[PDB]
Amino acid sequence: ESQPDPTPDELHKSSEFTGTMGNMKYLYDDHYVSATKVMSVDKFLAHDLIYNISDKKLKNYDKVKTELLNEDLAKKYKDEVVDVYGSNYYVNCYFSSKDNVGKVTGGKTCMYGGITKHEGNHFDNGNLQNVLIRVYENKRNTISFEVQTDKKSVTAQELDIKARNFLINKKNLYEFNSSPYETGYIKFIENNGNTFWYDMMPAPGDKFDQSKYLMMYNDNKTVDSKSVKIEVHLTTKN
Ligand SMILES: [Zn+2]
Repeated sequence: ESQPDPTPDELHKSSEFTGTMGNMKYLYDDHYVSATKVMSVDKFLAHDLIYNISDKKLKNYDKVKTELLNEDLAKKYKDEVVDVYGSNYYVNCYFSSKDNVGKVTGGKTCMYGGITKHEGNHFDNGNLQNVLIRVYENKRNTISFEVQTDKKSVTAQELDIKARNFLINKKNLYEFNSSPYETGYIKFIENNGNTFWYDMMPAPGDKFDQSKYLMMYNDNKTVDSKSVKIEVHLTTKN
């Protein structure tokens, strides 16, 4: 059911990552795909969905492929009108898409999960929900800040992205060469008592695989924005 807290020895240490921390920072520093009321237009593999989504800013892509945990999830959202929000990558992003006139199999950008039904998923009076993030540095709550979302059921991915974007800016969570923190995990606590956490640091070694890291979001896990509680736990060292 609930996921047990990290054992001391299982959390990734920034000390053991000899690659460039900027590759991790890239995924969260004002970086995300956002789309409203779209419907998939194609598939590549059985568990993914392809959408016609182009970025106004920079014009880096016109097609987005999102991979889900399995075929049932893909099937569930295939013909649904959804909203999209997630962290995209280009390295090792593959797909032969159903490209309209202007393009030919436009394999532009990739991501995982990040899908929520549009209909009935928004607050009345067009209000935004504020979600509080409490951050602990070396076991002490140093700061707390709020992120906002207009979705009632929001992906954990969306809140994680917003939380890290703020921390990168205010706490230098990730820098180009390294990070001022040794370990770090973001923990979600749901209203029914269920808990889960994501390790915020890259796996040991000299290489960082963006697609491998973001794959954790393929479960398309959603939480109730009005009741979730989020805690960021960081230890200093680096
Ligand atoms: Zn919507």
